[PDB]
Amino acid sequence: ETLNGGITDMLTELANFEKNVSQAIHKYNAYRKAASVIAKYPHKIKSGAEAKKLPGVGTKIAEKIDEFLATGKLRKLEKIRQDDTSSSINFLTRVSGIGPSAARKFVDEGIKTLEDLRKNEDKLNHHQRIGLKYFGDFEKRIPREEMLQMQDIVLNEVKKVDSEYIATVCGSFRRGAESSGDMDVLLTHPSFTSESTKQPKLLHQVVEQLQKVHFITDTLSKGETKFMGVCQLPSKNDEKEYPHRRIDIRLIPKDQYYCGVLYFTGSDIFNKNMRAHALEKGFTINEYTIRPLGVTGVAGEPLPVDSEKDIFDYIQWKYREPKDRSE
DNA sequence: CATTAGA
DNA sequence: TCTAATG
Ligand code: NA
Ligand code: NA
Repeated sequence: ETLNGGITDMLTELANFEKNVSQAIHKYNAYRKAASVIAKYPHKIKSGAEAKKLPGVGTKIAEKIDEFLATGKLRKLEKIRQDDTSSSINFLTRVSGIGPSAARKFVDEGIKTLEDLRKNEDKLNHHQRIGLKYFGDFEKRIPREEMLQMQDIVLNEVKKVDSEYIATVCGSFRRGAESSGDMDVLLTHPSFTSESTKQPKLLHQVVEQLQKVHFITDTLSKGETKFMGVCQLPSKNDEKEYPHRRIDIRLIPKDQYYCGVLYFTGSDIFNKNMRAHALEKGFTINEYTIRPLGVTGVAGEPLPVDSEKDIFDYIQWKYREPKDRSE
Protein backbone atom coordinates (compact mmCIF):
# COMPACT_ATOMS: atom_id res chain seq x y z
CA GLU A 1 0.00 0.00 0.00
CA THR A 2 3.03 2.28 0.41
CA LEU A 3 5.90 0.01 1.00
CA ASN A 4 5.34 -1.58 -2.30
CA GLY A 5 4.31 1.68 -3.97
CA GLY A 6 6.94 2.93 -6.45
CA ILE A 7 7.27 -0.51 -7.84
CA THR A 8 3.71 -1.01 -8.26
CA ASP A 9 3.33 2.38 -9.63
CA MET A 10 6.16 2.09 -12.10
CA LEU A 11 4.93 -1.34 -13.21
CA THR A 12 1.43 -0.01 -13.86
CA GLU A 13 2.86 2.91 -15.87
CA LEU A 14 4.67 0.11 -17.72
CA ALA A 15 1.67 -2.11 -18.38
CA ASN A 16 -0.44 0.74 -19.49
CA PHE A 17 2.03 1.76 -21.89
CA GLU A 18 2.20 -1.57 -23.76
CA LYS A 19 -1.46 -1.88 -23.79
CA ASN A 20 -2.11 1.50 -25.45
CA VAL A 21 0.87 2.88 -27.37
CA SER A 22 1.96 -0.63 -28.30
CA GLN A 23 -0.52 -3.38 -28.84
CA ALA A 24 1.32 -5.67 -26.43
CA ILE A 25 -1.64 -7.28 -24.55
CA HIS A 26 0.77 -9.87 -23.15
CA LYS A 27 3.56 -7.75 -21.75
CA TYR A 28 0.86 -5.55 -20.59
CA ASN A 29 -0.80 -8.33 -18.91
CA ALA A 30 2.67 -9.36 -17.58
CA TYR A 31 3.38 -6.02 -15.93
CA ARG A 32 0.03 -6.20 -14.30
CA LYS A 33 0.04 -9.50 -12.49
CA ALA A 34 3.45 -8.61 -11.17
CA ALA A 35 2.24 -5.25 -10.20
CA SER A 36 -0.52 -7.21 -8.56
CA VAL A 37 1.78 -9.53 -6.72
CA ILE A 38 4.69 -7.31 -5.72
CA ALA A 39 1.80 -5.29 -4.30
CA LYS A 40 0.68 -7.97 -1.89
CA TYR A 41 4.19 -8.42 -0.62
CA PRO A 42 4.62 -7.77 3.06
CA HIS A 43 8.08 -6.51 2.95
CA LYS A 44 10.07 -3.86 1.37
CA ILE A 45 11.34 -5.24 -1.88
CA LYS A 46 15.05 -4.67 -1.54
CA SER A 47 16.26 -5.85 -4.85
CA GLY A 48 15.28 -7.42 -8.10
CA ALA A 49 16.36 -10.77 -6.83
CA GLU A 50 14.06 -10.74 -3.82
CA ALA A 51 11.30 -9.52 -6.06
CA LYS A 52 12.16 -12.13 -8.66
CA LYS A 53 11.36 -15.06 -6.37
CA LEU A 54 7.88 -14.00 -6.86
CA PRO A 55 5.40 -15.43 -9.17
CA GLY A 56 5.09 -13.62 -12.49
CA VAL A 57 8.37 -12.10 -11.59
CA GLY A 58 10.54 -12.46 -14.38
CA THR A 59 13.98 -11.48 -15.15
CA LYS A 60 12.86 -8.48 -17.28
CA ILE A 61 10.81 -6.91 -14.59
CA ALA A 62 13.23 -7.65 -11.79
CA GLU A 63 15.77 -5.95 -13.95
CA LYS A 64 13.53 -3.00 -14.07
CA ILE A 65 13.12 -3.16 -10.27
CA ASP A 66 16.84 -2.79 -9.66
CA GLU A 67 17.22 0.29 -11.83
CA PHE A 68 14.31 1.80 -10.12
CA LEU A 69 15.64 0.87 -6.78
CA ALA A 70 19.11 2.11 -7.40
CA THR A 71 18.12 5.37 -9.11
CA GLY A 72 14.82 6.97 -8.42
CA LYS A 73 13.82 6.50 -11.98
CA LEU A 74 13.65 4.38 -15.01
CA ARG A 75 14.90 5.30 -18.52
CA LYS A 76 12.19 3.54 -20.41
CA LEU A 77 9.83 5.29 -18.22
CA GLU A 78 11.58 8.58 -18.85
CA LYS A 79 11.84 7.90 -22.58
CA ILE A 80 8.06 7.09 -22.91
CA ARG A 81 6.97 10.01 -20.84
CA GLN A 82 8.83 12.13 -23.34
CA ASP A 83 7.58 10.39 -26.48
CA ASP A 84 5.48 12.74 -28.44
CA THR A 85 3.86 9.95 -30.00
CA SER A 86 3.00 7.97 -27.04
CA SER A 87 1.89 11.19 -25.42
CA SER A 88 -0.38 11.76 -28.31
CA ILE A 89 -2.09 8.46 -27.83
CA ASN A 90 -2.69 8.99 -24.18
CA PHE A 91 -4.21 12.27 -24.87
CA LEU A 92 -6.57 11.47 -27.78
CA THR A 93 -7.89 8.72 -25.73
CA ARG A 94 -9.60 11.25 -23.42
CA VAL A 95 -11.95 12.01 -26.14
CA SER A 96 -14.99 10.08 -25.35
CA GLY A 97 -15.33 7.82 -28.30
CA ILE A 98 -11.65 7.45 -28.92
CA GLY A 99 -9.99 4.29 -27.65
CA PRO A 100 -6.44 3.14 -28.22
CA SER A 101 -7.16 1.74 -31.59
CA ALA A 102 -8.55 4.85 -32.99
CA ALA A 103 -6.00 6.80 -30.98
CA ARG A 104 -3.21 5.11 -32.93
CA LYS A 105 -4.88 5.31 -36.27
CA PHE A 106 -5.51 9.01 -35.74
CA VAL A 107 -2.03 9.65 -34.89
CA ASP A 108 -0.97 7.68 -37.79
CA GLU A 109 -2.63 10.06 -40.01
CA GLY A 110 -1.21 12.93 -38.03
CA ILE A 111 -4.12 13.98 -35.75
CA LYS A 112 -2.36 14.57 -32.54
CA THR A 113 -4.08 17.67 -31.14
CA LEU A 114 -7.54 18.75 -30.26
CA GLU A 115 -7.35 21.23 -33.00
CA ASP A 116 -6.37 18.52 -35.38
CA LEU A 117 -9.20 16.65 -34.32
CA ARG A 118 -11.49 19.43 -35.14
CA LYS A 119 -10.07 20.12 -38.56
CA ASN A 120 -11.10 16.56 -39.28
CA GLU A 121 -14.36 16.23 -37.59
CA ASP A 122 -15.29 14.15 -40.63
CA LYS A 123 -12.92 11.43 -39.72
CA LEU A 124 -14.77 11.19 -36.52
CA ASN A 125 -18.02 9.30 -35.81
CA HIS A 126 -21.12 10.64 -33.93
CA HIS A 127 -19.91 9.44 -30.54
CA GLN A 128 -16.52 11.10 -30.93
CA ARG A 129 -18.17 14.12 -32.43
CA ILE A 130 -19.92 14.74 -29.32
CA GLY A 131 -17.02 13.63 -27.20
CA LEU A 132 -15.15 16.26 -29.12
CA LYS A 133 -17.82 18.84 -28.72
CA TYR A 134 -18.22 18.53 -24.92
CA PHE A 135 -14.59 17.81 -24.34
CA GLY A 136 -14.40 20.34 -21.49
CA ASP A 137 -17.81 19.63 -19.86
CA PHE A 138 -17.03 16.00 -20.09
CA GLU A 139 -13.93 16.21 -18.04
CA LYS A 140 -15.58 18.40 -15.35
CA ARG A 141 -16.88 17.04 -12.04
CA ILE A 142 -20.59 17.15 -11.11
CA PRO A 143 -21.43 19.13 -7.93
CA ARG A 144 -23.86 17.12 -5.89
CA GLU A 145 -25.65 20.48 -5.67
CA GLU A 146 -26.49 19.83 -9.42
CA MET A 147 -26.86 16.14 -8.90
CA LEU A 148 -29.94 16.94 -6.81
CA GLN A 149 -31.10 19.27 -9.58
CA MET A 150 -30.81 16.70 -12.28
CA GLN A 151 -32.05 13.91 -10.03
CA ASP A 152 -34.99 16.00 -9.28
CA ILE A 153 -36.09 16.58 -12.80
CA VAL A 154 -35.44 13.10 -13.84
CA LEU A 155 -37.75 11.68 -11.35
CA ASN A 156 -40.29 14.09 -12.53
CA GLU A 157 -40.81 13.04 -15.99
CA VAL A 158 -40.26 9.42 -15.07
CA LYS A 159 -43.29 9.61 -12.99
CA LYS A 160 -44.76 11.98 -15.47
CA VAL A 161 -45.00 9.50 -18.24
CA ASP A 162 -45.98 6.60 -16.12
CA SER A 163 -46.55 6.54 -12.46
CA GLU A 164 -45.45 2.98 -12.58
CA TYR A 165 -41.75 3.59 -13.13
CA ILE A 166 -39.12 3.36 -10.60
CA ALA A 167 -35.82 5.15 -10.95
CA THR A 168 -32.89 5.26 -8.74
CA VAL A 169 -29.82 7.24 -9.16
CA CYS A 170 -27.08 4.89 -8.33
CA GLY A 171 -23.38 5.53 -7.81
CA SER A 172 -21.33 7.70 -5.41
CA PHE A 173 -24.13 10.16 -5.71
CA ARG A 174 -26.28 7.69 -3.94
CA ARG A 175 -23.48 7.08 -1.49
CA GLY A 176 -23.51 10.78 -0.34
CA ALA A 177 -20.56 11.90 -2.56
CA GLU A 178 -19.82 15.66 -2.66
CA SER A 179 -19.51 15.17 -6.42
CA SER A 180 -19.96 12.83 -9.21
CA GLY A 181 -18.58 12.28 -12.68
CA ASP A 182 -21.87 11.37 -14.45
CA MET A 183 -25.34 10.46 -13.60
CA ASP A 184 -26.44 6.88 -13.52
CA VAL A 185 -30.15 6.21 -13.66
CA LEU A 186 -31.22 2.59 -12.97
CA LEU A 187 -34.65 2.01 -14.22
CA THR A 188 -37.36 -0.59 -14.17
CA HIS A 189 -40.92 -1.15 -14.44
CA PRO A 190 -43.17 -3.91 -13.27
CA SER A 191 -44.47 -4.55 -16.69
CA PHE A 192 -40.82 -5.77 -17.35
CA THR A 193 -38.96 -8.61 -15.71
CA SER A 194 -36.80 -11.68 -16.39
CA GLU A 195 -39.26 -13.42 -18.89
CA SER A 196 -41.91 -10.82 -19.97
CA THR A 197 -40.51 -10.26 -23.43
CA LYS A 198 -39.45 -6.67 -23.13
CA GLN A 199 -41.21 -3.44 -23.97
CA PRO A 200 -38.33 -1.49 -25.54
CA LYS A 201 -40.65 1.40 -25.57
CA LEU A 202 -40.34 1.42 -21.84
CA LEU A 203 -36.90 2.87 -22.20
CA HIS A 204 -37.86 4.87 -25.22
CA GLN A 205 -40.85 6.67 -23.76
CA VAL A 206 -38.76 8.22 -21.13
CA VAL A 207 -35.87 9.15 -23.19
CA GLU A 208 -38.30 10.85 -25.30
CA GLN A 209 -39.80 12.55 -22.38
CA LEU A 210 -36.48 13.79 -21.02
CA GLN A 211 -35.66 15.18 -24.48
CA LYS A 212 -39.03 16.68 -24.97
CA VAL A 213 -38.31 18.98 -22.17
CA HIS A 214 -34.66 19.57 -23.04
CA PHE A 215 -32.83 17.66 -20.40
CA ILE A 216 -31.40 15.30 -22.91
CA THR A 217 -29.61 17.02 -25.62
CA ASP A 218 -27.69 14.34 -27.32
CA THR A 219 -27.82 10.67 -27.96
CA LEU A 220 -24.46 8.90 -27.72
CA SER A 221 -26.20 5.65 -27.96
CA LYS A 222 -29.57 4.33 -27.45
CA GLY A 223 -30.48 0.72 -27.48
CA GLU A 224 -33.53 -1.02 -26.17
CA THR A 225 -32.12 -1.26 -22.69
CA LYS A 226 -29.33 1.14 -22.46
CA PHE A 227 -29.55 4.67 -23.50
CA MET A 228 -26.17 6.57 -23.26
CA GLY A 229 -26.38 10.39 -23.61
CA VAL A 230 -25.74 14.04 -22.67
CA CYS A 231 -27.89 16.44 -20.60
CA GLN A 232 -28.03 19.89 -19.19
CA LEU A 233 -29.67 21.95 -16.54
CA PRO A 234 -31.64 24.84 -17.79
CA SER A 235 -29.51 27.78 -17.87
CA LYS A 236 -31.39 29.97 -15.54
CA ASN A 237 -32.25 33.49 -15.85
CA ASP A 238 -29.04 33.94 -17.79
CA GLU A 239 -25.38 34.88 -17.15
CA LYS A 240 -24.75 31.29 -16.07
CA GLU A 241 -25.27 28.24 -18.34
CA TYR A 242 -24.88 24.59 -17.45
CA PRO A 243 -22.11 22.14 -18.37
CA HIS A 244 -23.02 19.28 -20.67
CA ARG A 245 -23.48 16.22 -18.58
CA ARG A 246 -23.01 12.59 -19.25
CA ILE A 247 -26.05 10.62 -18.64
CA ASP A 248 -26.98 6.84 -18.70
CA ILE A 249 -30.27 5.21 -18.23
CA ARG A 250 -30.80 1.47 -18.38
CA LEU A 251 -33.92 -0.72 -18.42
CA ILE A 252 -34.28 -3.60 -15.97
CA PRO A 253 -36.58 -6.39 -15.15
CA LYS A 254 -38.31 -5.32 -12.01
CA ASP A 255 -37.22 -8.72 -10.78
CA GLN A 256 -33.53 -7.66 -10.70
CA TYR A 257 -33.52 -4.09 -9.69
CA TYR A 258 -32.39 -4.21 -6.03
CA CYS A 259 -29.40 -6.35 -6.63
CA GLY A 260 -28.57 -4.31 -9.60
CA VAL A 261 -29.20 -1.26 -7.57
CA LEU A 262 -27.37 -2.78 -4.67
CA TYR A 263 -24.55 -3.42 -6.86
CA PHE A 264 -24.08 -0.27 -8.93
CA THR A 265 -24.25 1.70 -5.66
CA GLY A 266 -21.05 0.09 -4.37
CA SER A 267 -18.70 0.93 -3.24
CA ASP A 268 -16.55 -1.41 -5.20
CA ILE A 269 -15.16 -2.52 -1.83
CA PHE A 270 -18.46 -2.72 -0.04
CA ASN A 271 -19.77 -4.95 -2.71
CA LYS A 272 -16.87 -7.22 -2.82
CA ASN A 273 -16.91 -7.50 0.88
CA MET A 274 -20.63 -7.99 1.18
CA ARG A 275 -20.34 -10.38 -1.63
CA ALA A 276 -17.60 -12.33 0.09
CA HIS A 277 -19.89 -12.57 3.07
CA ALA A 278 -22.93 -13.86 1.25
CA LEU A 279 -20.60 -16.87 0.52
CA GLU A 280 -20.08 -17.86 4.06
CA LYS A 281 -23.68 -17.13 4.70
CA GLY A 282 -24.46 -19.81 2.06
CA PHE A 283 -25.16 -17.50 -0.90
CA THR A 284 -24.22 -16.02 -4.12
CA ILE A 285 -24.35 -12.40 -5.15
CA ASN A 286 -24.09 -10.77 -8.56
CA GLU A 287 -25.41 -7.79 -10.52
CA TYR A 288 -28.81 -9.52 -10.84
CA THR A 289 -29.71 -11.98 -8.23
CA ILE A 290 -28.84 -13.94 -5.29
CA ARG A 291 -28.62 -17.61 -5.22
CA PRO A 292 -28.54 -20.12 -2.39
CA LEU A 293 -25.38 -22.18 -2.32
CA GLY A 294 -25.51 -25.94 -2.44
CA VAL A 295 -22.82 -28.20 -1.00
CA THR A 296 -21.99 -30.16 -4.32
CA GLY A 297 -19.83 -27.19 -4.96
CA VAL A 298 -22.44 -24.91 -6.48
CA ALA A 299 -26.14 -24.32 -6.90
CA GLY A 300 -28.90 -22.07 -8.33
CA GLU A 301 -32.36 -20.78 -7.69
CA PRO A 302 -32.66 -16.98 -7.43
CA LEU A 303 -34.10 -15.87 -4.14
CA PRO A 304 -36.92 -13.15 -4.38
CA VAL A 305 -35.99 -9.50 -3.81
CA ASP A 306 -38.42 -6.59 -2.99
CA SER A 307 -35.81 -4.22 -1.51
CA GLU A 308 -32.17 -3.62 -0.74
CA LYS A 309 -33.12 -5.14 2.63
CA ASP A 310 -34.18 -8.60 1.42
CA ILE A 311 -30.75 -9.05 0.15
CA PHE A 312 -29.34 -7.84 3.55
CA ASP A 313 -31.61 -10.03 5.60
CA TYR A 314 -30.84 -12.88 3.41
CA ILE A 315 -27.18 -12.81 4.16
CA GLN A 316 -28.25 -11.66 7.60
CA TRP A 317 -26.42 -8.45 7.86
CA LYS A 318 -26.92 -5.01 9.15
CA TYR A 319 -28.81 -2.86 6.70
CA ARG A 320 -26.29 -0.33 5.75
CA GLU A 321 -27.44 3.04 4.58
CA PRO A 322 -25.87 3.88 1.25
CA LYS A 323 -24.22 6.68 3.15
CA ASP A 324 -22.09 4.03 4.85
CA ARG A 325 -21.60 1.59 2.05
CA SER A 326 -18.18 3.05 1.75
CA GLU A 327 -16.60 -0.31 2.38
C1' DC B 1 -19.07 -8.50 -19.15
C1' DA B 2 -22.60 -6.98 -21.60
C1' DT B 3 -24.53 -3.66 -24.72
C1' DT B 4 -24.39 -0.54 -28.87
C1' DA B 5 -22.06 1.53 -33.38
C1' DG B 6 -20.36 0.64 -37.16
C1' DA B 7 -18.34 -0.95 -41.37
C1' DT C 1 -20.02 -10.57 -38.78
C1' DC C 2 -16.40 -8.87 -35.88
C1' DT C 3 -14.22 -5.47 -33.57
C1' DA C 4 -14.22 -1.19 -30.84
C1' DA C 5 -15.72 1.82 -26.91
C1' DT C 6 -18.46 2.52 -22.65
C1' DG C 7 -19.24 1.38 -18.14
NA1 NA D 1 9.43 -16.27 -10.15
NA1 NA E 1 -11.90 7.95 -24.68
